[PDB]
Amino acid sequence: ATVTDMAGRTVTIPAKVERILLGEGRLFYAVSLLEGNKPLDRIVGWQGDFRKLDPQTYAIYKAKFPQIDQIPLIGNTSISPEKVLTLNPDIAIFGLSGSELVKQLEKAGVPVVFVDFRNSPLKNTLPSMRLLGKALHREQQAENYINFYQDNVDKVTDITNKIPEDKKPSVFIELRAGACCGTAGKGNMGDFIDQAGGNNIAKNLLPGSLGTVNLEKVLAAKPDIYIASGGKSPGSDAPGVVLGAQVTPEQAQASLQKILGRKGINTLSAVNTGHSYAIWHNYYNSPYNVLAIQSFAKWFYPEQFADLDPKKTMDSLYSQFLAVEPSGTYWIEA
Ligand SMILES: [Cl-]
Ligand code: NA
Repeated sequence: ATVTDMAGRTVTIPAKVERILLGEGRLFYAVSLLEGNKPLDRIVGWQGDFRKLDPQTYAIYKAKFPQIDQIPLIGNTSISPEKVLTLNPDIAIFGLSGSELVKQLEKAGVPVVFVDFRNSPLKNTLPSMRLLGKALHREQQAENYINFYQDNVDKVTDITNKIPEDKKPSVFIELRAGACCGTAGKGNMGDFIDQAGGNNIAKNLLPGSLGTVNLEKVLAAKPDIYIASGGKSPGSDAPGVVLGAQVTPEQAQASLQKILGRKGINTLSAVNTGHSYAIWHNYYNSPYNVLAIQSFAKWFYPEQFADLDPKKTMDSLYSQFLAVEPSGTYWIEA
């Protein structure tokens, strides 16, 4: 009847939950692990980020669940309402930031539950999933995913927790690489570099999980490994790495060569020797991020993780927890 969410708030959990509001649409990723073969049946409204900013994954779901388009889009605009109480929701899910709708929902006695996959994903990913298991009456499903997640993160931290600091390769990840050089320090994808045995150039070169750092000159740190994140669609014309549910290995590869073609970056040692990589950006706010930890690791220590196939982890994730087929490309090499 009560949970403590990742904001420390105490929240009563109604006995019946069938109408879920998503205050950030891409919280569908977390919900989708709990919902089995009926991923949309309980979403009565979401903020539009998932439909508009991950159109590739959305389209995969549309092809199988056409009713996805009628799920109302919460916003002020394109958006379909912004007075959610008329959806009579049982519960609402938000991510921690790093607001007004939340206070209004409290007044009406709607339980608002805060999760977090973005600020401190190492600390918060599994507590957020167990929290959602409790608040949405999917405890066994949450625990199932937690064991799958823990077992697949163990496959990595079993090896990289015993690696000396001098052997750790230096790593710079460029977030949203196309706008230079925004990154993550103590947190967000920094956690994934930490878990995967790497040394993040910006690990304390900024006091926070997300931020932007000085341009590519500070990449005279000669990182052993280069990593760019993006989730643009093919033919987008808008600059950025091209990854997602509808991207081919070749289409991903052509976008990475071009991002590695920019000035300065094409002088880095990791670029001209084949140590450059691209990762799906939505791993930065999603409990699927285990796939990015495993991808980082296999890149950082190839010989030591040569038995570890992240595509096989992903196939097993979809097989066990999701209603759609794995498609597209979410990481790529150079
Ligand atoms: Cl974003
Ligand atoms: Na999905």
